[PDB]
Amino acid sequence: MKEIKLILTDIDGVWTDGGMFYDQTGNEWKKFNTSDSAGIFWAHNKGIPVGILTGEKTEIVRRRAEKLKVDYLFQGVVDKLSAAEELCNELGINLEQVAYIGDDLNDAKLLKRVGIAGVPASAPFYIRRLSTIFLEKRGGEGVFREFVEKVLGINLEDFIAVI
Amino acid sequence: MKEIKLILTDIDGVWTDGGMFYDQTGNEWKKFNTSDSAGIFWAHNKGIPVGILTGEKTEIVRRRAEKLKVDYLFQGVVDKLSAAEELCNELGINLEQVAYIGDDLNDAKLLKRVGIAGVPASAPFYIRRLSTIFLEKRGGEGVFREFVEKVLGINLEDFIAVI
Amino acid sequence: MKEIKLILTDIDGVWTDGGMFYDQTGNEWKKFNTSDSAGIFWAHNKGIPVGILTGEKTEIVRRRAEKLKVDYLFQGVVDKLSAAEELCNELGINLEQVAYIGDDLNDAKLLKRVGIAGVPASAPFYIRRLSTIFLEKRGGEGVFREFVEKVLGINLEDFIAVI
Amino acid sequence: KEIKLILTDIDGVWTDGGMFYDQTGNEWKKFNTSDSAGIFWAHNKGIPVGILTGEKTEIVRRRAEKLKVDYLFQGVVDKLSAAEELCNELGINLEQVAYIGDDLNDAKLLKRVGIAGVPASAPFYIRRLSTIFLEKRGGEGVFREFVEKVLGINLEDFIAVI
Ligand SMILES: O=C(O)[C@]1(O)C[C@H](O)[C@@H](O)[C@H]([C@H](O)[C@H](O)CO)O1
Ligand SMILES: O=C(O)[C@]1(O)C[C@H](O)[C@@H](O)[C@H]([C@H](O)[C@H](O)CO)O1
Ligand SMILES: [Mg+2]
Ligand SMILES: [Mg+2]
Ligand SMILES: [Mg+2]
Ligand SMILES: [Mg+2]
Repeated sequence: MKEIKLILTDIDGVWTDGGMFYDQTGNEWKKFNTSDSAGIFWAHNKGIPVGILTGEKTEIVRRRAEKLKVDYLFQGVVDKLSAAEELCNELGINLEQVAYIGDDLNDAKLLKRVGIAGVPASAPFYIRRLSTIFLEKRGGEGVFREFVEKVLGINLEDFIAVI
Repeated sequence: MKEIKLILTDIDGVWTDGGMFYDQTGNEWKKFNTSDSAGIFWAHNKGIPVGILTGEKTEIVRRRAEKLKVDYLFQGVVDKLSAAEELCNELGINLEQVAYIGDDLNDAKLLKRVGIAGVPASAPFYIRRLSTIFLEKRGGEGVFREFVEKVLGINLEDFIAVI
Repeated sequence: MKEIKLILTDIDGVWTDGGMFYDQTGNEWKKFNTSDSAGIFWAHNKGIPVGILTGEKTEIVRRRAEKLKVDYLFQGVVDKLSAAEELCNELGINLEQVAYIGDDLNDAKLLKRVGIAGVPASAPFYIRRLSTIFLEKRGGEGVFREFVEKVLGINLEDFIAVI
Repeated sequence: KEIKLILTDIDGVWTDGGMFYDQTGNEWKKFNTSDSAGIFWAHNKGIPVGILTGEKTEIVRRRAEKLKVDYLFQGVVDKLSAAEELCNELGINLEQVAYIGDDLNDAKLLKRVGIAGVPASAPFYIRRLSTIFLEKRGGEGVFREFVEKVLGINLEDFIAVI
């Protein structure tokens, strides 16, 4: 598995199943999966930062990012590739050393430029085929955790060590 | 695929899995799927208006339609066939030039009259046999996206063009 | 199918997948499936009343029974067999003309005494084996509708006649 | 195997790991009524049930109360420690505890109890620690599955309680 210095992740359709709950009062919900917090745990255990790119902008994601101690949160992003290219510049790494997981049209250009691209099994076929690794899980099922554990080559030895 | 000039759609059981969330206070929820927003994207990409016809009337659907910039919204509809005729009559459009997706008893008369009828895989057998194209997805799983993409013949080159 | 004069149904695990959403403030949610309203439609189309029996007692179910025009709503029920018995006395019918659907321990006694017992596929095996008809669907998937349509022999003819 | 105490994780056991956030700082969990049958059988056989969770919410406190769970420990940092405390207090060994958990912070405890349960949904390196097979995933009534297996609940038990 190639060398990774940064893990970037989309939210809707990755950390969730794409679900957007609306009530009558203008409030909104997302459903996260606690399993994906272990994706953060593994990244941080390995000294690798995690950044969230999303084109939505919600208090929902702000609070979830905070809860998970995510290193970067970029909301209302319209150009995901530009966002990553710039974060890479500030870190002095290149796209070949980023792992990005996304599921939709707005992710495609970034998925095509990164060192390892991941797309959940639930995503449209034309995005899915941009994946450079196989992911079994659908969004909301812990696919971000699956992506991280693959990208970082997390194995049983690592598991024994942390416990 | 025949020429389509208007895409119409039901909400519950199509944009959702039929889920209706009630609380203790009289509030109400629906769970939408961000994937279906690509249905609108593609429609608008090909210059095709989208309309929602629903028998329910909620602030939920009003706000959702607004967020997705849906072109026509009709709520509290008792006669979906009449509502589609009236909209179509305004636009100069024939029911044969309409693609409509619905999932239950109240959608049947319209489904039998449109140029392309779609029904999610989750729908009662009586309704699903009215579908004139095959849809794999269930309500809430992005079946509206699926419907639009097939109706408009969205292919890999369309995908390559928009990114 | 035998002659049925009353359809009775549990809520949790039948009309829902057994899910109970709790927030931080003491509020509560259930998720109903709009599909199950067709169960009430078909029952009423055949001149058969529907009654809810549940051990829970919530505003949630109160609203749902109202929205669906359910004929009878009994909540906080500690003994479902008795509750069904007095309602049967009150209506001048007996248990053999009742169709009941339930999914758990508190339903067991009533299920053994009704003319047609239904249990969702999702239920424990010891309850499931009391079903007197096969139900394919799980609670929350529209299994109440499946039950009513099977109990009343709803066929394509019936569908064609009501659209 | 002879059991004196059933302990259980929450998220990913009593739920599918789902955490709902709204825009206002509120939070939800989805429980399954099926799992209350877990408490029912436990109490029926005179076995107490305790909840160990690393989270801390009103959500769980209210669910535990509603289900009349015997023990509740939230914001737990070290689940092994929490369980030993309870075992010492009860005058029992971990060998007489059946525990079900689903993730890293359950591993230590899972490897020490007499019967360890892990939902089908759990990551594989946790799942392999299970000492009995559980078919069900978190949130599908897997706590009930566990109790029923651990206590050997059979049809005769069902006939008796009905
Ligand atoms: O389940 C509901 O809340 C209900 O209002 C009940 C009503 O009996 C039924 O006709 C409608 C219809 O299924 C929806 O309006 C379609 O959107 O649904
Ligand atoms: O999960 C619940 O909150 C609970 O109240 C717990 C209770 O111990 C159980 O017996 C009931 C019963 O399963 C429901 O009432 C079914 O409607 O459910
Ligand atoms: Mg996305
Ligand atoms: Mg519908
Ligand atoms: Mg029930
Ligand atoms: Mg857990």
